[PDB]
Order: sequence, then structure tokens, then C-alpha cells
Amino acid sequence: NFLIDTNILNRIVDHAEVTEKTGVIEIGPGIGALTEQLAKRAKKVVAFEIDQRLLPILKDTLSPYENVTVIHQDVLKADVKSVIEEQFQDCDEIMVVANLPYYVTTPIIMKLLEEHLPLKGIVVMLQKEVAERMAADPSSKEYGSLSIAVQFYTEAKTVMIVPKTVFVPQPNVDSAVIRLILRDGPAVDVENESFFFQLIKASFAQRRKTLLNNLVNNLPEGKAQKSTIEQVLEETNIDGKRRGESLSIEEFAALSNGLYKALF
Repeated sequence: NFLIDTNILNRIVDHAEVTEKTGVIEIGPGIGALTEQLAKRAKKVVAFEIDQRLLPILKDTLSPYENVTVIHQDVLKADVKSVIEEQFQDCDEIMVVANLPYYVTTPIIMKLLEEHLPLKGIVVMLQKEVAERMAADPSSKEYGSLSIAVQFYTEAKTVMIVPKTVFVPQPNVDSAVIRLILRDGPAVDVENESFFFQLIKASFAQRRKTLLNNLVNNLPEGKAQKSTIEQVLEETNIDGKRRGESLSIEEFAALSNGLYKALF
């Protein structure tokens, strides 16, 4: 859970480029070690607290800063659009910067991107394992369907490695800080976004088998339209004999679109 070191905290705020004119969404302030540091540099901070135990200390930590607003709501259940337009009226740019709990990590990140919010960016402390998959390029063992999904909406890059000793309960696993810069629009153009993500799952279902095999076993049209699939692979210049892990998002986008027309 709790981020002890003051130096690390400030490097986080540096990588989130927080200035006199930034609005900041924090998630999970604890005793407010990071929150205090954001209050010092942001125009306005909005922290989402759920935990009831630490709240009077957070209130003591946050007592001498007028520019912070604690919200007693799960960020997974909140309308971030409402909170945004309400609190960040004086703020030009918005950033999410948080130390996120280890279990809700991927879900929180994925709710926020799917909400299509006016965020400049998200900077977050999470598990090193999880951060390496998110910013994976296809030369990496960690490159999979989660790489594809966050790279759709944003530009992903790990910025920091942090040791276990920086936290109060020293965790099992090492941690890292990742920077996600929201793109202008989608990284690729697809007719059907939903079918595109089904495809990414199916292509990555078994890392040791061919693209062709994986599609035939994991698309619901695989067996019934195998010939049709083989056709679309050829027409899009994707050797079906390669692994899904060697394919780039440009190629998946091209293959999704192809298959959508031929299969439906």
C-alpha cells in the first residue's frame, strides 16, 4: 500500500509535469503523502477516497491547503465527466496521477480510457509486471492484448523503477511508474471497435500456436469459415503461419476490418 519516500513522490509529480495551471485527479491518497505534494504544485487536486480508517489523518495532512477536494466515492463507480466539469473550471490541462492499489490497477486504467475524458495524461505507480505489458512493443516477451488496448487510446512508457523499501508494507513484487499520454483519436481506424478487441483476445489466446490456428479455435466463426479467414489473411498480406505476438497494431486493425466484412 503506502508510498513512504519523499524523493520518489516528487519525481512522480515531475513526470506528470504538474504546474500552476494543472488539474489533478488522485486515486487512493492514504495519509496524503502524494496529495500534499500535488497541492503544492497544481492549481487544483481532486482525490477519490474509499478507505475509512486513514481519513482523519488525511484531513490533518490536507488541513493547510485550500486547493484540494476529497471525494468519498469509488472512482470505478463515479462519473468522471461530471467531476471534471465542476472542479477544473480554472484549469486548462487535466492529469490523473496516483499510487494505485495492486488488484484494481488494470480495471481503473481501463475504465478511465473508455470514458473518453479530456485528460492530457495518466501517470501511475503500479506493479512492474503490469507496467511492462502496458508499454510493450512487439520485440518484448510481455507484449500481449493489454499492450494493444492501452496503446489504442494512449502513448505508453515506463518512466521509473521503485524498490520494495520505498513502501510501508514492503510488497512481494517490485513496482514501476508508467506515463500514458492520451492520443488525439484512436491509434488505428476500425469499422467495429468491439470486434477488433475480440480479435486481439483470440490472436493472443495461446502464445505458442500460429495466428491461423488461434483464430480457428477462438473466433466463433473459426471452424465454420476457416477458408474465408485464410482468404482475408492473404488479401491483407499477413502470413497466417506467424504468431499473433509478432503482429503490429496496424496489422491487427487491417485484419479486423477485413474479417468484419467477410464473416458477417
